[PDB]
Amino acid sequence: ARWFPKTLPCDVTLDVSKNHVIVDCTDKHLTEIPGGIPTNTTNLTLTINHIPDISPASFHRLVHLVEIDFRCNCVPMCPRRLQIKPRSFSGLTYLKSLYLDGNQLLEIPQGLPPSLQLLSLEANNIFSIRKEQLTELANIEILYLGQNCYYRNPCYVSYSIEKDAFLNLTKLKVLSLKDNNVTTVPTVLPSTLTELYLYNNMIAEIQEDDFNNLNQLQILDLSGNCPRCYNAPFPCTPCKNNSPLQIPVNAFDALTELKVLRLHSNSLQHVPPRWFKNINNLQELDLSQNFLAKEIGDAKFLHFLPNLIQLDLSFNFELQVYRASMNLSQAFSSLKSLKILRIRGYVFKELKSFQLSPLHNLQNLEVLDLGTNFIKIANLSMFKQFKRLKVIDLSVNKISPSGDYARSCRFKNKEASFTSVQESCYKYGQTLDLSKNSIFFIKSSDFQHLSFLKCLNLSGNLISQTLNGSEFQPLAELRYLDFSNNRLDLLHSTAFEELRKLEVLDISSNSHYFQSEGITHMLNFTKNLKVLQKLMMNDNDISSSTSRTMESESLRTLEFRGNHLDVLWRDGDNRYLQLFKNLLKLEELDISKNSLSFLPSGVFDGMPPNLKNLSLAKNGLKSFIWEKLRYLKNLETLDLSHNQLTTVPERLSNCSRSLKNLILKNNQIRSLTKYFLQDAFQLRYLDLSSNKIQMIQKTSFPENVLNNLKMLLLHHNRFLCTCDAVWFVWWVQHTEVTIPYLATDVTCVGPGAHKGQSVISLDLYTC
Amino acid sequence: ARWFPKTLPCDVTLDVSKNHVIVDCTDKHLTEIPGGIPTNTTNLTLTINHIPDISPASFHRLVHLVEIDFRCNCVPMCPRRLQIKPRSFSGLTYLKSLYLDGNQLLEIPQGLPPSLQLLSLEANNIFSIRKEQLTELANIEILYLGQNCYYRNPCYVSYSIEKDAFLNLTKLKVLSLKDNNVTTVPTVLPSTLTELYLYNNMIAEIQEDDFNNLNQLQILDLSGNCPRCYNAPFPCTPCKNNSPLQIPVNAFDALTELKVLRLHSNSLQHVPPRWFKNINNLQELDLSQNFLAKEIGDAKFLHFLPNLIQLDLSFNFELQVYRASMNLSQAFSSLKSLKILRIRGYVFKELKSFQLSPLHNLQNLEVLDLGTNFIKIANLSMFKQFKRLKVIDLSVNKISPSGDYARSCRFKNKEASFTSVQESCYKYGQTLDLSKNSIFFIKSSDFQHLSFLKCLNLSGNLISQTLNGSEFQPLAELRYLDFSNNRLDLLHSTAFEELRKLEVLDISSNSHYFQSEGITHMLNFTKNLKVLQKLMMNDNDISSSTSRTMESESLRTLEFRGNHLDVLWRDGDNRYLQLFKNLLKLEELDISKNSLSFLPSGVFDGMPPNLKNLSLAKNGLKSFIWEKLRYLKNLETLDLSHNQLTTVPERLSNCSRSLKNLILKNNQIRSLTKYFLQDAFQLRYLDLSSNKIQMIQKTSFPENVLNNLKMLLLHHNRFLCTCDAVWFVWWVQHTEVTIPYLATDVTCVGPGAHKGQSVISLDLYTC
Ligand SMILES: *[C@@H]1O[C@H](CO)[C@@H](O[C@@H]2O[C@H](CO)[C@@H](O[C@@H]3O[C@H](CO[C@H]4O[C@H](CO)[C@@H](O)[C@H](O)[C@@H]4O)[C@@H](O)[C@H](O)[C@@H]3O)[C@H](O)[C@H]2NC(C)=O)[C@H](O)[C@H]1NC(C)=O
Ligand SMILES: *[C@@H]1O[C@H](CO)[C@@H](O[C@@H]2O[C@H](CO)[C@@H](O[C@@H]3O[C@H](CO[C@H]4O[C@H](CO)[C@@H](O)[C@H](O)[C@@H]4O)[C@@H](O)[C@H](O)[C@@H]3O)[C@H](O)[C@H]2NC(C)=O)[C@H](O)[C@H]1NC(C)=O
Ligand SMILES: *[C@@H]1O[C@H](CO)[C@@H](O[C@@H]2O[C@H](CO)[C@@H](O[C@@H]3O[C@H](CO)[C@@H](O)[C@H](O)[C@@H]3O)[C@H](O)[C@H]2NC(C)=O)[C@H](O)[C@H]1NC(C)=O
Ligand SMILES: *[C@@H]1O[C@H](CO)[C@@H](O[C@@H]2O[C@H](CO)[C@@H](O[C@@H]3O[C@H](CO)[C@@H](O)[C@H](O)[C@@H]3O)[C@H](O)[C@H]2NC(C)=O)[C@H](O)[C@H]1NC(C)=O
Ligand SMILES: *[C@@H]1O[C@H](CO)[C@@H](O[C@@H]2O[C@H](CO)[C@@H](O[C@@H]3O[C@H](CO)[C@@H](O)[C@H](O)[C@@H]3O)[C@H](O)[C@H]2NC(C)=O)[C@H](O)[C@H]1NC(C)=O
Ligand SMILES: *[C@@H]1O[C@H](CO)[C@@H](O[C@@H]2O[C@H](CO)[C@@H](O[C@@H]3O[C@H](CO)[C@@H](O)[C@H](O)[C@@H]3O)[C@H](O)[C@H]2NC(C)=O)[C@H](O)[C@H]1NC(C)=O
Ligand SMILES: *[C@@H]1O[C@H](CO)[C@@H](O[C@@H]2O[C@H](CO)[C@@H](O)[C@H](O)[C@H]2NC(C)=O)[C@H](O)[C@H]1NC(C)=O
Ligand SMILES: *[C@@H]1O[C@H](CO)[C@@H](O[C@@H]2O[C@H](CO)[C@@H](O)[C@H](O)[C@H]2NC(C)=O)[C@H](O)[C@H]1NC(C)=O
Ligand SMILES: *[C@@H]1O[C@H](CO)[C@@H](O[C@@H]2O[C@H](CO)[C@@H](O)[C@H](O)[C@H]2NC(C)=O)[C@H](O)[C@H]1NC(C)=O
Ligand SMILES: *[C@@H]1O[C@H](CO)[C@@H](O[C@@H]2O[C@H](CO)[C@@H](O)[C@H](O)[C@H]2NC(C)=O)[C@H](O)[C@H]1NC(C)=O
Ligand SMILES: *[C@@H]1O[C@H](CO)[C@@H](O[C@@H]2O[C@H](CO)[C@@H](O)[C@H](O)[C@H]2NC(C)=O)[C@H](O)[C@H]1NC(C)=O
Ligand SMILES: *[C@@H]1O[C@H](CO)[C@@H](O[C@@H]2O[C@H](CO)[C@@H](O)[C@H](O)[C@H]2NC(C)=O)[C@H](O)[C@H]1NC(C)=O
Ligand SMILES: *[C@@H]1O[C@H](CO)[C@@H](O[C@@H]2O[C@H](CO)[C@@H](O)[C@H](O)[C@H]2NC(C)=O)[C@H](O)[C@H]1NC(C)=O
Ligand SMILES: *[C@@H]1O[C@H](CO)[C@@H](O)[C@H](O)[C@H]1NC(C)=O
Ligand SMILES: *[C@@H]1O[C@H](CO)[C@@H](O)[C@H](O)[C@H]1NC(C)=O
Ligand SMILES: *[C@@H]1O[C@H](CO)[C@@H](O)[C@H](O)[C@H]1NC(C)=O
Ligand SMILES: *[C@@H]1O[C@H](CO)[C@@H](O)[C@H](O)[C@H]1NC(C)=O
Repeated sequence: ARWFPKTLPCDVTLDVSKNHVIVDCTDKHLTEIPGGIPTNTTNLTLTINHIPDISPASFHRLVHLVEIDFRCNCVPMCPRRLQIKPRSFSGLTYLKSLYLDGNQLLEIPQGLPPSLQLLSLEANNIFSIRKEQLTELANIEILYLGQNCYYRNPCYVSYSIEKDAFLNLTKLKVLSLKDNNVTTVPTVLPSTLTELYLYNNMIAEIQEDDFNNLNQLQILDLSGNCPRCYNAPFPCTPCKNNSPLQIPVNAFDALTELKVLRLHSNSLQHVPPRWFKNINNLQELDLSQNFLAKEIGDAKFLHFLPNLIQLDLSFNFELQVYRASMNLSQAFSSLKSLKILRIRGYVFKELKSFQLSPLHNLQNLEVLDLGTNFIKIANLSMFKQFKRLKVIDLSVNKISPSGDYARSCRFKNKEASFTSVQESCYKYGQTLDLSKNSIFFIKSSDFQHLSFLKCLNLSGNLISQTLNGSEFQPLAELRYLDFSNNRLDLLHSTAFEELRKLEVLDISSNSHYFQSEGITHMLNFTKNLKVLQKLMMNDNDISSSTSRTMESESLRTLEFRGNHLDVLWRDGDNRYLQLFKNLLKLEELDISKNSLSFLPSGVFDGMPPNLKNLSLAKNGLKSFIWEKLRYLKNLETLDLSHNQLTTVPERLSNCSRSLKNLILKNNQIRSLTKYFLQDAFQLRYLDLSSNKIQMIQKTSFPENVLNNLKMLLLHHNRFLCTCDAVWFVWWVQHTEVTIPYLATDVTCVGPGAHKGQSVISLDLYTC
Repeated sequence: ARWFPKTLPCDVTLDVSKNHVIVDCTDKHLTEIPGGIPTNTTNLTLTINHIPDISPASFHRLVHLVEIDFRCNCVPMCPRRLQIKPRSFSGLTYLKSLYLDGNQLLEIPQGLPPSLQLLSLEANNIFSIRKEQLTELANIEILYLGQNCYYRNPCYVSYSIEKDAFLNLTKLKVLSLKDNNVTTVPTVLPSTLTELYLYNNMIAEIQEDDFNNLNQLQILDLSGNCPRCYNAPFPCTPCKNNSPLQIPVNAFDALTELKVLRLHSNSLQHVPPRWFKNINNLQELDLSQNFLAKEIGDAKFLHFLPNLIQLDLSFNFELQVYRASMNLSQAFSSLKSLKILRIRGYVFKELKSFQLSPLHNLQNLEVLDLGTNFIKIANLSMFKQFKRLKVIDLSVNKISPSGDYARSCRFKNKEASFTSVQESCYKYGQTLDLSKNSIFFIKSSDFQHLSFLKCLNLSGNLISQTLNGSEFQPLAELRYLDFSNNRLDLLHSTAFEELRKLEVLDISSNSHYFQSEGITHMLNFTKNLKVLQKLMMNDNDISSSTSRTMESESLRTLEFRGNHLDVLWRDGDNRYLQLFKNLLKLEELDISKNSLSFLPSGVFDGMPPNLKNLSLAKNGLKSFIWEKLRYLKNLETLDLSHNQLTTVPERLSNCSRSLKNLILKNNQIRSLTKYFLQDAFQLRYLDLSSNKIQMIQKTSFPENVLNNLKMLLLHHNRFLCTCDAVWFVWWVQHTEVTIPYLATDVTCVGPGAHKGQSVISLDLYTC
């Protein structure tokens, strides 16, 4: 509630349906908590700042607070550790969540309210755990005590937990003890635990009664214990004699609701089937970064996982061993519900069709990861049986053509699963990611029996070929093709002619052949592509073009950034003025970073009629004309950021009748016209931040136009706060226009003592 | 003769034994020829400048000139073409050589003296050749008329040569017609020709009487005629139907003294043995960039080349064809005198031992080039039979470990053979250049049967390994090892321990594992290397080191540039002060680009006692102490160029008693001490160029010290030419100290009209 604030430099978000008020003071360099904080707020954000300590009077009048964040308030360049006065949190009866990460605390704070449900104490100096200060946390549910003693934040003392310290926490559900130098599992954990995170510790042995009472556990993590330290870019200590993490056969017996089990980087050598005897509902299993190269050939334990969804076996290669072929056990056919399989780091020479026979009967298999394996010989025709597969990974391996602040400072989710990189080519269907491979020329015979491929990635292969319309012949149903970081010779206009169903084409980073001058550059090759929608050819350094115009009856998006359009539009050269005129359906243009010092008169007349998104960022426009914008009758998102413009148009209404997203970020504008926004009711977005503007007059910024503006930025510039802008001073602190960084970035240059003064916090009584 | 010049801005070199005086005015921006040119000079250099034309009075008083250079005086940003007045060269009776390249001349200049022997007319607009203006050149010997009409300098007209134009040039020996758009060989060439250069032309057919009278010819070039235009980064026009260069069988019949024959890039398909029937003394043969992939398997023509020395067969791959193996004909055994063989661009999958059987009996074979072939499988043990070989090339191909201005503006030599890149590893003996390969880990078994290798290059392989002293076991006689552009983990001090005879070790560009902090960095691994002489570990970004000191009893050169020595020598950290103290035999140090803002007191005490070459360039030394140089009793080549120093030492004699090569290039020094060079008789080299110095006093630059100075640089700085430096003005134009760029780079800032005035050309009479 309270809606209208007074001088708070933090953003305020209101949710009437959820009855939640959010105050975000992230990255504000506040030495102390500002005054005037509303009593109706619920979430308080107090991240990285210069707060010396916490006083009980800080939250004296705040009783509706349910979330307090204090993450990374002092990262070890920082003063002494934060001190918490006694009874500093007892007044918050409605508190439910509290974050105290990165505060260099020595002991667990006391006096916490009994209504607390979440507590985070990561990146602290708490290496001792006793029941006395845990008695007050009898109603807690989620506890985060990780990252207290490890290589980044050392304490030189092993973690000490007294007996039955967590036993009385009946409401505990999630416990995290990662990177805490823990040696022994803290028995006895409460029976209501669901997620246990003991990874990245120094645990060497597991007792048979360690998880005897945990029956509702769902997520168990035991990574980093006795890890594989070979070629490790971080300080890790192998266990002795290379010994593996000793886990008894009858260890996971009481676990019946377990769903996620992570054993990554444990130096394991054998996986007994007795482990998975009781856990029948296991879904995700991680066994990466181990020494299970021989176990994969046997994989006897896979017979007890009928409901497995994810299986990770990455980076299990043997030292000084180069396998001739991948040895997949026949027990892999028992994974009926398997969906994702990763066999990276299993470096081997040749991949054959019969080696993937166990995976032929997996109906639910979607993702098959095989990258980073240095596969030399691989017949691509063997993938014709994997039509149901969604993503096939053929990454940095060497397949060739066939011959004849800290972590806790952000990410409030804390313990979260590894989110897979969702590439733009996955949504189009079947994907064959052949990027960064040893393919140097394309043959139509290699891609045979692959008519079902809806996507193909060939970035980084460094292919030097002159396509003429016969290489991608079998790829009849291909819709997305990536050809970035290659050497494409556009000597013929029939390139990509046989790709009848192609929609998105990427030929970026092909600067090699485009940099040469005098050779033919057929830029009209898009005419044959009937259903092409997006074309990305940026960072190509295109300086000359044999074709006068580019023709495409369906192209909608064209990226032409990082090229040389100044030479194409050189003074006295009108050949390439109407280069984009024939693109009838084009709606978005990205001609940026083209070293365009000036725009010759006539380019706007040659622009496509349906242009809607024009960008000219980082171009260095010394003088950009404005009267020529009348030709574009559909422009709505003109962008001129990071340019060297110096004059705004006399009347924006006379220039464009549909512009609504004007952007002039990081420009050099000292003053605006006296009728800059006169009768321009169609505008909704305006940006003038990072400029050299001095003052704004009333006649240039009418309130009628400003009422409908969704966003307006005037921060990080050189405004002068004298008695000549009393109207601006009154309006900036009395309007509802969303102006971000109104009290943190925009300051006053002068005069004199007014250096660094907040404009919204200005009151010139003598004016 | 004449020894002492007056105001010439060109360097003068005297050779009394050869009676030759050399005047070099290269890159001087002289609008007109300067006055006071000596009449005794012999070689005149008048390269790229702003000379409008040539007048007969330019060489009126010069009669001893024997060489005039006018290369690239107007490169097409340039005014109208250079005009030569009639009878502008008839007064030079002793002229023998004349260069007129890059002058945009339309016709051959007339009035040349009959004593001329060399004439260069490259990069001109002369596309017509007639006997009338060639009559005056009856005594010429070397003619250069190439680069007159091609893609860089087009003329849109085919070259026209009248019948028997060169017939009467009886003294002609070398003729060049490269890149001249020539269609037909200009019959009839004189019988005294020795070198003919008709390459890079549009010749489509060769007549049987084309070389009927050439019996003394030695070098013949026919490249570029009907070239292989596939993947060509330059504008080339394939001949029709791909047709090859039609050469009759009885074409090279009259040639008996021919030694070099170049047929590179001719689209040849078959090489009949009839061509080499008469030429028995052929030494170098070039057949690269052709379609002779099938001919290599036959190679029937190789039986007629018993004295062949060089054979080039690079880039003869077939389009859309990936050969399974290299097919070398058995006729290669007939090349008894073969020394260099290049089989690049013959892309094939696997290389076997039996495929190199024809080369097993070549006793004189030294270089075997096989790079850029994409070889996948290659057993390195098959090279044990090639012990007599000097260089073995295993370049960018994908071998993996075994499994289980213009051109004429410079280069006065003009037509010169392609000089092979002499790498630093060739002088040490047998070389196995395995750079840029697909090797990702090193095994001792792979390098078996290779004990004869004296050099090994492994740069760019990107190997991530933690060597412990067992990988390079069979390489007992290795003396040079290159490990640049890799990922070396120095977790053990026993690395490279088994390389008992290693002398030079290069571990540069290994920044990956050295950038990480907290892991062990054993920098004392050089202790085991008993005979190590040079160690290059630059560009490694070394910021921490587990070892306190580096020990080596034989190391002499150490390159430590592009690292992080500021953190190692951080204030309050004296652990790594004596890092190089134990290097007793060290004599050269290259600690540069280390971001050293300042040198902590004590590093000079920890320097090796035998240090002789210290470099601190591009370090940013804000304040470099000088009194500590007394510790180094053997310093002679101190370098502080490209630094941010601001004060010179009070007395250089008190600082160092042996410094003789002080360098302070690109520094920021405004003034020198009044006793900078007092009693410093041991100095021989001094550099203060590119500084902000204002004036030099007499008491700081005594003539006694300046007499023995070999070189002294004071150019490109901010000297002030007022009446306060009359002694400097008198001395700079009255001393014999070698000061380069005395009249071209060093100018006067002021005062007023004295902007840009030459210091050596100053005469203040009013002073
Ligand atoms: C202001 O503070 C409030 C508390 O003081 C915040 O309310 C919290 O909002 C989160 C959601 O953002 C709730 O989390 C719930 O989690 C359960 C369990 O899901 C678990 O598993 C999923 C994966 O399947 C995982 O993503 C979750 O993080 C959990 O680990 C869900 O079923 C719920 O739908 C919900 O996501 C908290 O319970 C809730 N706290 C309280 C006390 O209600 C609020 O988000 C804050 N607002 C801002 C803007 O920061
Ligand atoms: C000043 O001008 C003088 C002429 O006006 C220059 O004298 C010339 O010097 C060059 C050497 O630099 C002489 O070239 C001779 O070439 C023959 C033939 O060798 C040929 O083959 C070799 C490869 O084996 C090749 O490198 C050569 O270039 C030749 O193609 C050699 O046998 C000789 O030793 C010598 O190298 C000229 O003959 C000579 N000209 C005259 C008229 O004597 C002088 O070099 C100029 N000085 C400067 C500093 O520019
Ligand atoms: C995680 O906990 C273990 C507990 O053992 C820590 O190991 C201990 O580390 C300290 C600090 O390096 C060692 O103290 C050392 O003692 C030697 C004398 O023996 C002294 O010369 C050193 O200067 C140092 O004070 C201690 O010995 C060692 N414990 C054992 C059993 O070896 C480890 O450091 C902790 N990890 C982190 C990141 O804090
Ligand atoms: C085809 O495969 C290539 C290589 O596998 C993909 O290129 C890679 O794409 C990812 C995601 O866009 C890039 O990651 C990003 O890197 C930047 C730094 O450049 C970082 O700031 C981002 O946060 C993100 O991590 C990755 O750099 C890029 N690799 C290269 C060499 O460009 C490409 O996206 C694939 N194409 C399709 C259509 O899937
Ligand atoms: C090397 O010599 C050949 C000699 O044939 C040159 O080919 C000629 O090039 C000119 C200029 O491009 C061509 O003239 C053209 O004529 C057409 C009408 O046919 C006109 O529309 C063009 O605007 C142009 O004026 C000429 O036809 C052509 N000769 C032949 C037989 O095709 C070639 O240009 C020369 N190369 C260089 C680098 O100068
Ligand atoms: C081992 O093999 C590698 C690669 O074959 C050699 O590196 C290459 O060395 C050459 C000659 O020093 C470099 O050429 C130079 O390039 C610079 C530009 O970087 C240019 O300014 C010079 O004029 C010259 O052309 C080449 O760049 C370099 N390649 C790489 C990737 O670094 C290496 O020298 C070999 N080592 C030994 C001991 O022979
Ligand atoms: C694939 O892995 C399996 C399991 O490790 C291998 O089968 C074992 O092979 C060894 C060596 O011959 C025998 O001693 C074992 O008795 C075999 N066990 C079983 C269950 O068969 C198999 O040889 C591997 N195949 C390849 C090609 O490496
Ligand atoms: C990759 O596998 C496919 C199919 O298994 C091979 O295609 C065969 O090609 C030959 C010659 O073109 C035909 O005679 C066969 O009938 C094809 N097989 C089938 C099942 O139709 C292809 O040759 C393999 N690639 C390589 C390099 O061996
Ligand atoms: C596209 O390029 C391919 C590759 O050169 C052409 O295929 C060749 O065509 C020629 C002329 O008909 C034949 O002599 C070759 O035998 C063909 N090679 C192969 C491997 O088939 C193809 O004709 C070109 N297509 C177009 C339309 O230019
Ligand atoms: C793309 O434009 C080029 C010209 O820039 C077109 O090439 C011309 O094609 C016609 C028709 O065969 C020829 O008569 C001309 O001689 C060609 N000119 C050049 C310079 O090659 C090409 O056809 C166009 N392609 C498309 C698909 O429109
Ligand atoms: C290596 O090259 C030789 C010469 O081209 C090949 O020998 C020819 O092979 C063809 C095809 O079998 C025959 O028609 C010719 O009669 C052969 N000529 C001679 C002189 O033998 C040979 O087959 C090639 N070998 C390989 C492995 O490619
Ligand atoms: C590369 O060639 C060498 C020699 O030709 C092979 O060395 C053989 O190795 C086996 C097993 O170690 C021995 O039984 C043989 O006696 C060796 N040959 C000789 C001549 O001594 C080596 O195996 C080959 N590499 C590969 C990958 O096959
Ligand atoms: C290089 O220096 C390291 C120390 O920085 C040496 O390692 C020590 O070796 C001794 C002898 O075995 C051990 O007692 C120490 O515990 C080691 N210290 C560490 C930190 O590992 C190493 O031996 C030196 N190597 C050489 C060749 O002198
Ligand atoms: C124009 O591009 C911007 C880029 O952020 C996008 O937000 C906007 O929706 C686009 N407008 C149209 C009409 O596509
Ligand atoms: C500017 O706008 C006014 C008012 O609509 C109009 O009268 C005038 O013609 C316009 N001028 C230009 C150059 O568009
Ligand atoms: C010191 O290094 C320079 C680098 O050019 C070299 O010229 C000089 O000979 C070296 N001096 C000694 C004594 O090696
Ligand atoms: C400087 O040199 C003079 C003369 O040799 C000597 O007397 C004096 O002690 C020296 N001072 C220093 C600091 O070296």
